[PDB]
Amino acid sequence: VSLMEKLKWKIKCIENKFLNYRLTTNETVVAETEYGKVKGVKRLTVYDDSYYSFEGIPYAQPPVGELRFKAPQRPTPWDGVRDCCNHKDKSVQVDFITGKVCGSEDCLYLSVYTNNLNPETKRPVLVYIHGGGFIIGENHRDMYGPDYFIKKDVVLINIQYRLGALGFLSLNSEDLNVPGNAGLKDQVMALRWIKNNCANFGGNPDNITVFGESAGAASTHYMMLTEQTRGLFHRGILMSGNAICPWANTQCQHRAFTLAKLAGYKGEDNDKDVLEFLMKAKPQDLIKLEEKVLTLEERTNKVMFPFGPTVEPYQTADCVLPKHPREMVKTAWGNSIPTMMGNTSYEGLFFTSILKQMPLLVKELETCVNFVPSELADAERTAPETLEMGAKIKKAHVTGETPTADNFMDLCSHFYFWFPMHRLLQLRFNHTSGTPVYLYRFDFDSEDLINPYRIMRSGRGVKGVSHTDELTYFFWNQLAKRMPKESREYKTIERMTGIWTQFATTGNPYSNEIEGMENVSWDPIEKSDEVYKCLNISDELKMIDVPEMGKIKQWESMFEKHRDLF
Repeated sequence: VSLMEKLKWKIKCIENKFLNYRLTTNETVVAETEYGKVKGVKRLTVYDDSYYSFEGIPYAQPPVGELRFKAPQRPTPWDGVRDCCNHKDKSVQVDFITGKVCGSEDCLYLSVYTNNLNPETKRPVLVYIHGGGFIIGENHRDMYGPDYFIKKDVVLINIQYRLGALGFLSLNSEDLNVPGNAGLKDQVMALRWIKNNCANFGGNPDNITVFGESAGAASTHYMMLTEQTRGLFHRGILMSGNAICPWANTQCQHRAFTLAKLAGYKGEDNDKDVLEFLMKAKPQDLIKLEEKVLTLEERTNKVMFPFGPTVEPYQTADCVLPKHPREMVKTAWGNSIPTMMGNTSYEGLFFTSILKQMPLLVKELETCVNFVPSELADAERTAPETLEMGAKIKKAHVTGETPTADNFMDLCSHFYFWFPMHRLLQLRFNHTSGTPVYLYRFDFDSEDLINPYRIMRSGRGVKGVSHTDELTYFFWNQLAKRMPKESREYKTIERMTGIWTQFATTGNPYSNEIEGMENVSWDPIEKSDEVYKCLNISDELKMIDVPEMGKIKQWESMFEKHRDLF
């Protein structure tokens, strides 16, 4: 990231702190938890609303020392009143703005917000799980501010969880108790906390909605797939992602050794000795080097992250992923709760930045063999069957004689988001009670209100609705500003938070009290649908056939001779 966005972000960081001191009140309050009393504070928004803020509620023991890479344990309760008037630190990670490592291993907290601690009725509880490829992200209000949602009468909760190698290391040897998915296990224990404690904050424990975007969406899906969380919540929203996205799991059991060696490990490749080194390494050295773990072959086969969710090698007490996600969908309790899913209109536009550094990537569309699903493609991507599959992809996205950046970014939308959604819907249909799934398509383009991810994708002055452009209309961030209430941006906040809260409440996203929705007939997807219908969200709201549907069926034809793997 540029020296200009660094000084610029530095200033907004200093502005956000003064604004945050400014928007604080003297009205502390205490609430009950099953671990003891917590002290919150009331806060202000740039729209002159106000909410109670409880930050830094621990939902697990700090996962330091001997707990590093291990499943989380419950935290130690306290007498007295714990201070929750400030945020704790985020998970150790690479700051995308600076490039430096920031954060702390003491990161397992959650934040609770609401405009009213004593509602006259129990409220819907919304749990947000942030994205960031499982390697970055946080529940800090400079990035995920509750200011828009607290206009509604809900209880909003933002959780953190272990990221990167600290969150997702995995070792084969059963004696060392590092099966993997530690970060996912964190989310589970947070969900357990939210179930037993939301009532103390005016929340309805029997009406809980979990949602997230990108990695947060995959997380949400995992929380819907695993037995560990059965009946913990009652609605799910999958925003630009799920667990069968190709970036949302990896077998990384061999990569611990590599990481060890990058960090200066001396010795042999056995798990025990690898583990002992990594257990005493400085946290910020491990995280800084994660970028270098993937081999060139792996990057070639489109493996995005060295460490992430994984099929655990053996089953222990807190096992989350005992089988590949496709297999888990077949028994998943989550198939039987109301579900919303969606994407933006130009997902792949996010990859503008990446292309700018590697223009050679565009030549991959000359045969597109690199984007053939890995389970179907061959090691070297050279088999005649793989060139065939690559050609089907190519027909779907290369518009002219030579591929362009736009073809590439268009392909990415499908590789990373639309094709996986399609595969999931069809799989879910064969294994479900018949609970509705609703689709949306976020198609609202604006440059007048933005979020920090746009700094990273280099989305400055770039038309089209990229992956993460929707977050801006859900959460406040330190780059936002008060918008006139009649502006198209303000209306979109209202609509977006309106639909999400309506869905959270009833398991049905339609409301006539939401402006723009008066002609809308939002029907769920049926198994007998050849064509998906989605609510398309732009300046106006309109039910349409998913425009990506033809290209989606094209990708599906790659599985003509391998229908069992679809």
